[PDB]
Amino acid sequence: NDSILLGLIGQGLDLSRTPAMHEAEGLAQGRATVYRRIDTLGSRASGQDLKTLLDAALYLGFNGLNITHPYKQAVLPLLDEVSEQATQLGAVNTVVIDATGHTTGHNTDVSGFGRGMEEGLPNAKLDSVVQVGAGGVGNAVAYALVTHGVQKLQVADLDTSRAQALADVINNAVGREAVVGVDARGIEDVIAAADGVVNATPMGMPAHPGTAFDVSCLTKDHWVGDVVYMPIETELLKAARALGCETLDGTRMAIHQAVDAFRLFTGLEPDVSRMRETFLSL
Amino acid sequence: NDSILLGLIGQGLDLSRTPAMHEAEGLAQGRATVYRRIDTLGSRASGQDLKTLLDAALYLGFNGLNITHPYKQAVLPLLDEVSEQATQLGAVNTVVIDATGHTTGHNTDVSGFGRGMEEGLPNAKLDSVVQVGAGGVGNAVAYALVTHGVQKLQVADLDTSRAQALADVINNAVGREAVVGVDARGIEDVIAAADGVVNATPMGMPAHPGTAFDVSCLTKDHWVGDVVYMPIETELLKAARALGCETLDGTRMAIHQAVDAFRLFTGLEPDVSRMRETFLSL
Ligand SMILES: NC(=O)c1ccc[n+]([C@@H]2O[C@H](COP(=O)([O-])OP(=O)(O)OC[C@H]3O[C@@H](n4cnc5c(N)ncnc54)[C@H](O)[C@@H]3O)[C@@H](O)[C@H]2O)c1
Ligand SMILES: NC(=O)c1ccc[n+]([C@@H]2O[C@H](COP(=O)([O-])OP(=O)(O)OC[C@H]3O[C@@H](n4cnc5c(N)ncnc54)[C@H](O)[C@@H]3O)[C@@H](O)[C@H]2O)c1
Repeated sequence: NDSILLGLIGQGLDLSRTPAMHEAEGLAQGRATVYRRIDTLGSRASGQDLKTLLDAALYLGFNGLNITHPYKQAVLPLLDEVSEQATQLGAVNTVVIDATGHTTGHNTDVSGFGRGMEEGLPNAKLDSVVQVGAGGVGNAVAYALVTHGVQKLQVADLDTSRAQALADVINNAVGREAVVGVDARGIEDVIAAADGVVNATPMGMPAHPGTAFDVSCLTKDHWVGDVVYMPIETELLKAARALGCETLDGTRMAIHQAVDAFRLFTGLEPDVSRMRETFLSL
Repeated sequence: NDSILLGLIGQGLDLSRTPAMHEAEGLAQGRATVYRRIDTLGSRASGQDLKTLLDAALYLGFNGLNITHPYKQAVLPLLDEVSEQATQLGAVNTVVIDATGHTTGHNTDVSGFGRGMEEGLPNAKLDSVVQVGAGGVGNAVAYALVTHGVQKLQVADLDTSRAQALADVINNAVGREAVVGVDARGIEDVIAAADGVVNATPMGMPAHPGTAFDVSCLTKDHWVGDVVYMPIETELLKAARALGCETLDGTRMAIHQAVDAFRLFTGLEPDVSRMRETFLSL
């Protein structure tokens, strides 16, 4: 029944649903919980280096942090220890801070997305999958996919440097040639031949309306995932549903990254349904 | 219903009752509240300067701090603004942090002790009072006394430099010669002639058993106060009670400094009875 102190270091955090999820679940477990935005574009932490903010959290009794863009790679060398998976991906989103200020990095984007696939696509065929988008979120998603039984993942990005760098990182992490960079041009025919496809681009968001590829390449037998969670039903997922495809919406990763982080931070077993209800209520 | 984040910068804080008081009252008002020790002898904040710790609180979203020994004077020049009373005493125990990291210093030791006198000694005669002890707590107590209608306060300390420096500070703060330093040797006869006496020394504590002066100098007509709050009934207050004297125990200031700080930090009206019950429960 000791109180819990957490925060998120990142940029442009006002609309994040992560603080609310953690504050509600700590309270539901009888533990007063504060989860603060630490926004380097905002009114308190502007102009401060990542190491200053991390050090501050240590000194003033935080039990953990999340880390988001543009800090998930930069944070690694600052930490005392880093999980195998976070090390091999080269990205940390969760920092557990023990009673002395010792830090351990983890990656709950990877574990989160993996859990979403178990929960939402238990019967999906995983032999051949396409992922469109090789940014930050895409890096974690690809890792999750190929450690969760995807045999061959083809990753396309408008920026070829990003897709190949992704492939190299993941293949090293898993010890086999699981991932292949492919061209974005003509991606539809690649998708058509695969078992499933995941959008890991901004397409579908209000400010990026549409889809990353022509949905006419989908068939009823495909499964389709999307990282975008606002709106939950993206134009891509609506097209997929219209055909009868199984779909994996973006709220599953979003919720599970927080479930997994709360467990890491506190040692408590989070209630997934309550954290899901918090998320959807915002 | 925004969560509240507070802490205490000081040394040797494990047994402080202040965190528990604030965490309980925030929760009773429907506001998840974390109040962290920031102990420069402890496992997280050792070796760090006061300015580093204050800055850290700003960056990571604290709504306020308390400040205790040896930092209540040192903190003043670090703050953006300081209350009249805290300025004139030269000591701050409460720092309100607004939404940008702007800081205002206050002194709730002074307001606390004053409120205790109103609550616990409403009918006391205040023409002539003696205070034994001119350290930190004594400085706040003396200020409270002479702004709350004490005409002449005689302050004794084994260290004469401390009693005279106190007198000079307070007399400047209040604009009259309210306080006079007197010798500790022979203080009993000075007490005997006065209306009331306040112990502001460590005497009475478990590790400092006894009294700061011979209690035989007391009469039934005196009132007697003590800053020591463990034990609540000090040897001094037991002697005073034996004669039928009105007494002011040290828990009143301790509780009220926290009541007044919580009001400052949050804008909420604290429930004195609940914060008193938290204090006594520890
Ligand atoms: N569900 C969640 O938990 C969660 C969390 C954070 C972000 N997101 C979502 O993930 C999206 C991606 O985030 P990110 O941080 O990796 O963004 P990013 O901008 O770093 O990466 C997106 C990648 O998509 C590529 N891309 C864009 N359009 C493309 C197209 N038509 N074809 C192929 N590649 C294309 C870009 O070149 C870029 O490399 C965000 O826009 C947001 O909607 C979801
Ligand atoms: N009620 C509260 O809210 C509260 C809060 C903090 C501390 N305290 C109590 O206040 C006490 C004093 O704290 P402080 O920080 O000012 O301590 P301090 O040690 O800075 O000052 C105490 C002063 O007492 C003087 N003194 C000691 N014995 C004396 C004697 N026999 N005659 C005359 N002077 C004597 C010392 O020379 C010293 O200047 C603490 O020991 C603690 O019990 C109470």
